[PDB]
Amino acid sequence: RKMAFPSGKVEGCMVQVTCGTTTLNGLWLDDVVYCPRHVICTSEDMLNPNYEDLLIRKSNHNFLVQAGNVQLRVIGHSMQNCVLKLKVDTANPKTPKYKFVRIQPGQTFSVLACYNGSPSGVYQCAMRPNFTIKGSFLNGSCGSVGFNIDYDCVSFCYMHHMELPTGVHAGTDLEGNFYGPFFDRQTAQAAGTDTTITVNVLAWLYAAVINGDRWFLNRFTTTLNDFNLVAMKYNYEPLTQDHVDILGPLSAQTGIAVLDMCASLKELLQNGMNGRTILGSALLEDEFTPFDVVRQCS
Amino acid sequence: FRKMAFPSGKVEGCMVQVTCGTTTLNGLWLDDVVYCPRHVICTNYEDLLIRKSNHNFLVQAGNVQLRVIGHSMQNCVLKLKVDTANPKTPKYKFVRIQPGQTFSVLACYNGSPSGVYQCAMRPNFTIKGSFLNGSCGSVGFNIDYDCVSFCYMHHMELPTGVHAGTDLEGNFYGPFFDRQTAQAAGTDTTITVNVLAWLYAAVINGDRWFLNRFTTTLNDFNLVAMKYNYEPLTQDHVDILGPLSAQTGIAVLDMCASLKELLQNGMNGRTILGSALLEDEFTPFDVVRQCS
Ligand SMILES: COc1cccc2[nH]c(C(=O)N[C@@H](CC(C)C)C(=O)N[C@@H](C[C@@H]3CCNC3=O)C(=O)COP(=O)(O)O)cc12
Ligand SMILES: COc1cccc2[nH]c(C(=O)N[C@@H](CC(C)C)C(=O)N[C@@H](C[C@@H]3CCNC3=O)C(=O)COP(=O)(O)O)cc12
Repeated sequence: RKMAFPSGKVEGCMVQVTCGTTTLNGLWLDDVVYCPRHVICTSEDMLNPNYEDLLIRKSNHNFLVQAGNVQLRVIGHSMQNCVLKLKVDTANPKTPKYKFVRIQPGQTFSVLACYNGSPSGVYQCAMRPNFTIKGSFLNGSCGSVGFNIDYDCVSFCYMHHMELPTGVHAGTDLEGNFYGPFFDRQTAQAAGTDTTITVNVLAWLYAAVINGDRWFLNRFTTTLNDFNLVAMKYNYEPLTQDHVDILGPLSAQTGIAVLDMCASLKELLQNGMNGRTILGSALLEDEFTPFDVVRQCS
Repeated sequence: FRKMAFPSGKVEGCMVQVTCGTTTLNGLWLDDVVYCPRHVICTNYEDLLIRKSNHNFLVQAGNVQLRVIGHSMQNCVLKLKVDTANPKTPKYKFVRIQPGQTFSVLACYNGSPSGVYQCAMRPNFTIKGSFLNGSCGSVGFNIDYDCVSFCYMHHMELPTGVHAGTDLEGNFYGPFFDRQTAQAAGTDTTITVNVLAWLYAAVINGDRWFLNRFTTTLNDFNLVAMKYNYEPLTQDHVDILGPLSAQTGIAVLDMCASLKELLQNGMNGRTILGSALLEDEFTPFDVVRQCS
């Protein structure tokens, strides 16, 4: 299954931020609230906002931060890239142990979809190689965050900003830097051509081997360079050393070398599946990470 | 449009670990009662329970131990009365869901929540979940205006890999029983009303390739549906699909003709919302709640 992390530690951090008639979601950690900076924007200055100039015309008392219907008094404000940081006079007592991290394409995370500071649902997302996610977001969702949880430490990696004309979604890390070549303005922007997440397909093949489905295992190997050149001819991502390293645990568990599995996938790309299934599916799955695979058997 | 689970925080605060002897599983702590699968007492259930004392039960809520001051059994569920009320108890109800309805599962191990995902109660009263050793006592639920409706407590994995469990009154969904015994489910069928709901979701999200100019009657559609092991579509289902048909301007029986064509022709390697298979685990409410 696509399995999200339990969302409770994040739910306790969700607030709403209103500037004018514009309300979006914010993230309340200790005595700072993080939210998309375009909350300060007006309907007439959003085609290309001068955020620096627009923020100079703003004061602490222009910002309405609410935990539910309880107002949190704002005592400071600053901008860091595309996020606004509102210092408030109350430390959130539900603040979990947390980190801010920037994830890489192929990595998965849970999204807590929120409207008016109230969580509405949770689901797993994979960052595509073109730095979009296939999410489920409506108006009012901006400021919803994505996260992973490791040993009760919440690593926030995504804050929601945009829906591209193709219906996929784009956002920033929690330091306000967009994933991919996008901008927080009211314009139609296009992602790069997407590719298949090779390291995740490999993890999926390891998962099939773990469960006894191993017809696709062959008697060949490859170099990583040779595989990377063939992979790109099939719209598959090239592998990095970090991808090879994160496949280590599954490689050891099955006893199938990473480069051996690469040679197995290489056959699958050049010969097709031939009406055979892998884990009961005609299509190769590329949104399970190596960690997701080990977790679903741990 | 994605499979979306309810936020799990209100349930996480209720999960505890229940231990009897060498057996441990998860329990649900609401006010001053912990609910868990009764086979936690096993190494004839009424005979085995009468032989247990309160002190045979260890209940851990995080790192604090709750003292069991009483115990009873309601069908396949054990009810352990504890000396502490759970301050995190949400407003809650116990409900028995209908086949074809969906819920969120909070998979837990050793009293610690691990993952959350959406399941449907299959027509054969199994669920297609993701549960491992130690997942017993994990619960399924829906949330409506901060009220948690608990509908499922997890008990077993069938040889086929699907899952079986009880409502919170301890009564199994399906013809299953809580013994260490291989059990087969009845023949499963596809939840027709949900497939139609999902095709409507695809149209609301700008996918229209499966639509056709044809229409069908309700009975003619049901003849083909039954031939393909789909559940019958009732007029109540047609009524429930009203909002989605109103939103999209596609009559329910028009969408039925689309589904009939899909069933007789196949998808021909094309895709709907990324799936090569017809999806039947979104209810009409699930589609409305998410698309709007
Ligand atoms: C002509 O221009 C366009 C053309 C074609 C495609 C386009 N797409 C966007 C866009 O995405 N614009 C951002 C705002 C900018 C400043 C980043 C936005 O609309 N974000 C939503 C979430 C979105 C809304 C629906 N589904 C989501 O994911 C917020 O949540 C904040 O807006 P709200 O105040 O809540 O309505 C503009 C645009
Ligand atoms: C001959 O026997 C069999 C043959 C063929 C298939 C079979 N299937 C089962 C079964 O499922 N048996 C229940 C216990 C009975 C008494 C209800 C069980 O094992 N439930 C798990 C969750 C399970 C564990 C793996 N995935 C899950 O969903 C608990 O959580 C409690 O067990 P644990 O103490 O946690 O290990 C027995 C059996």
